[PDB]
Amino acid sequence: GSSGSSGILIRGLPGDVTNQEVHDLLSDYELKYCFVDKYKGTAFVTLLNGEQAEAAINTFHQSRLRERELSVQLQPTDALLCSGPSSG
Repeated sequence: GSSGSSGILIRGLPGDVTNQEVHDLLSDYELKYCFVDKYKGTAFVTLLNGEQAEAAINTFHQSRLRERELSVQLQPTDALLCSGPSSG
């Protein structure tokens, strides 16, 4: 199969970041799950397939909002921080 995932991660959100903001941003694809966490300042969204996720991340990535740099990347492996070798 492909090497990726649908889940996404957005870092660096505005003080007025609301669910409506994320919904409108991805109002072109199928939003199976919508999550917005102002506390930390990030937003997690789960799309249907990986194609829609890549397109959203590609555009959302290296993007800017209100004179600010936005960081976006594919969701981690169960949001589990681990330290170790990759391979070999």
